[PDB]
Amino acid sequence: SSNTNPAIYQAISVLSQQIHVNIPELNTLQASGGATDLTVGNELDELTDAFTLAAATIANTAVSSGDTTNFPTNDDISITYAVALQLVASTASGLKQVNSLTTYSTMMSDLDPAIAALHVALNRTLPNSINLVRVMMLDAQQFLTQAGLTQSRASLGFA
Ligand SMILES: [Ca+2]
Repeated sequence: SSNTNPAIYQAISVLSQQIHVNIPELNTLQASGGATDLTVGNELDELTDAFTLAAATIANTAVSSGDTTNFPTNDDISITYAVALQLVASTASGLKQVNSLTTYSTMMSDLDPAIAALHVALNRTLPNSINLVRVMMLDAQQFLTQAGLTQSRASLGFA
């Protein structure tokens, strides 16, 4: 009924900032041979927490009438989120091949409902904002499938 895009963008921005910390750390861990159940798990725990917090913040935000002209627009929110989710998806998929891990499926099963809760909260609080996210994920949704992030992928709209 009023515009709550600024509050929605703030939550997505906080989430993206966290993602831009944990994903580069996971990339360096994997490239350097330091990726273990413990070091990967610590990064994925922070990521899962960040998605849970973003979903709760947006769920508690009033439904937005939206804004298509002034920053942050509906598209600014969808694009900022989509770029962060592509980062998460490609790294989550690429970690499956780390032989040291014995907890991969578990880490992803904890992450998946947190991401999906974000998608549901975002698409309900800013109606249909997930649509452009899905478009930007048209190829990267393959990473979600390989990672077993099936609720994440379905809640974007993929069949
Ligand atoms: Ca798996």
